[PDB]
Parts: sequence; C-alpha cells; structure tokens
Amino acid sequence: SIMQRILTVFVFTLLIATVGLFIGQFVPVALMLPLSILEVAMIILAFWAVGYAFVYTFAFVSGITLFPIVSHYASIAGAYVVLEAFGSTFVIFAVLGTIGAKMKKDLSFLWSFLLVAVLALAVVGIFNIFSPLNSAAMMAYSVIGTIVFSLYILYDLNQIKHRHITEDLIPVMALSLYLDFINLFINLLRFFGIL
Ligand SMILES: [Pt+2]
Ligand SMILES: [Pt+2]
Ligand SMILES: [Pt+2]
Repeated sequence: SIMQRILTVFVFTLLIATVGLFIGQFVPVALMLPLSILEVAMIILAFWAVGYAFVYTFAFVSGITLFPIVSHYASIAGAYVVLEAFGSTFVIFAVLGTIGAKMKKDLSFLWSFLLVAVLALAVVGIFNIFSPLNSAAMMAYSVIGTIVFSLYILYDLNQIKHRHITEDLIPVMALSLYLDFINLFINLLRFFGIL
C-alpha cells in the first residue's frame, strides 16, 4: 500500500507544484522572498508528523518559488534546457527509485553520509547567498547536488521498502521524496544551463 499510497501522494504534490509554477509566473517578485523564507521554515519544521494540508501547502509554495530559477535559465539558455532537465530528472528518479524498490541490502548506513552531504550542500548554498560563487563553481556544486540527490532518491525508496513506516507517516515520508525530487531537478537543470 505504501508503495501505492505514498507514491500517489508524491505525484499529487508534483501536480500541485506544476499549478504553483503556472500561477508562479503571475506572482510578483519581492513577495517571492518571504515565500522562500516560508519554504525554508516549513522544511526545518517538518524535519525537526505533518499532515496532508501541510504537504500540499508546501507543494503550492515550492511550486511558486521555483519560478525564478526556471524562468531565468529558460530565458538565458533556452526552454529546452528546462524541458530536458525535467525529463532527465524524471528518468533518474524512475530508474534509481526503482532500484530503491528492488535492492535488498538495507541502505540504512549511508543515511549518515547522505545527511552530511545535504548539510554540505546547505553550507555552500548559504555561503552562495551572501558571497556568490563563479559559474565554474556553480557547475561543480551542481554536479555534486545531482549525485547526492540521486542517492537520496535511491535511499528513500529503499527505506520505503524496508523501514517500519506506519500509515500515518504517509505525508512527511512523501515530502522526503518531493524534496529529493525538486533538489535533483534544480541541480540537474542548472547543470544543463551552464553547459
Ligand atoms: Pt511497491
Ligand atoms: Pt541490491
Ligand atoms: Pt522516513
């Protein structure tokens, strides 16, 4: 059920994200920033169990505040960069995720590394907001992002197969997927753009 319920939730959050992007282009800037802060707040709070309403709210908000990067890279490198990026994200998600659904060996150890990795990304990202890195650094940083988050997709579906995830845990667990998805998309899209 979990591999049928949680997945459905994830895809639903994808739909809501899409609506958030479509609406997001109409959303005036300077109001994007507090939505971003709200996004970080929801992330920190959820993983400090959040219900469906929380998840979908964050889905809409995240769907909105991703518009700047989307429109930027589309308007500098072509709409294809965005599309190819999206499809690529989809494929890596499907393949590596499926591997998560099949491979027996409990990938619970790497949880340490993975965490250390995301935190690392966070560090760089934080630094990046204050003192921006050159394109050369953005490329590397992006590649690392793609790797770490592909790993997080894999690991996540593996834990869906293994760990005693109660029914009620459905939303926040599906949220763990959505973040792993969105983050890959960005780091994979930005990769295509710099090229
Ligand atoms: Pt399944
Ligand atoms: Pt395996
Ligand atoms: Pt979990």
